[PDB]
Amino acid sequence: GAHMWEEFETLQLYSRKEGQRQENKNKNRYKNILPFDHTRVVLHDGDPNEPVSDYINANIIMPTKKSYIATQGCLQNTVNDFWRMVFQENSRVIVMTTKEVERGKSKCVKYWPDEYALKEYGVMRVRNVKESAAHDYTLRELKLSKVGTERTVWQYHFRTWPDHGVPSDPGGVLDFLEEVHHKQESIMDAGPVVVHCSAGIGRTGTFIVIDILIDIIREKGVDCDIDVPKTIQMVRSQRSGMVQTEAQYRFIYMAVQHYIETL
Repeated sequence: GAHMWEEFETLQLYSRKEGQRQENKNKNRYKNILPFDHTRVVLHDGDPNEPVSDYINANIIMPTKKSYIATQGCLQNTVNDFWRMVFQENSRVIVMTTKEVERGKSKCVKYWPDEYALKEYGVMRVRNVKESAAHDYTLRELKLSKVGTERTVWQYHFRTWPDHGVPSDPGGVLDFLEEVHHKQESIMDAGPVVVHCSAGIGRTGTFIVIDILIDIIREKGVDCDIDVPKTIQMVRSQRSGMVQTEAQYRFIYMAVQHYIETL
């Protein structure tokens, strides 16, 4: 049941106070794309010299088992906070859906070391022990520990998303999601899968909604009830505006239809 019955325009509020505070202004990539308070990731154990050390522009997405953190690409001044998030939440898989720079605009500040290098990002130590190139993505095997605890964090960095619109077919996204799914399931009690793009809502929302629907089909089979608008509204209750364009909406149905056809 991956048929489109409703048009995107039918898809059409909760507090965002923390994101709005003056102390947090420079932690947002876009002035008006902010995390809801009720699902934001709250960062603990911050530097006690910092009056505000609990904020990152990120939300937990729980499909309503696997959960996600939807976030923006790092800014130079949020790279440390991003690694505090990944550590604290026990995340073991990161899905990066952008290049660092697209059409000459930054979309994410490099927050991982080169292959066979290590860097410390604030209190977090990150070692890149191996990269693997695939046609549609690079996988980086990262080892994360707290400088004062090591665990492997696998970063799947999608390569092939066009700088304009969406991929004209979903094969690359589905191969990538399938590897993500198996890696997450390979790691006992891994935490939420981190997904990001520039703002953390368009590409990030498209990937998370496709993964959620594909996971339903895993549990329930190809004839299960699917409701894409309801699933989008459900994720939108947890971070504002997820799935931004009509092309991304049509791409979601195309991807789930192709997934069904592999079964």
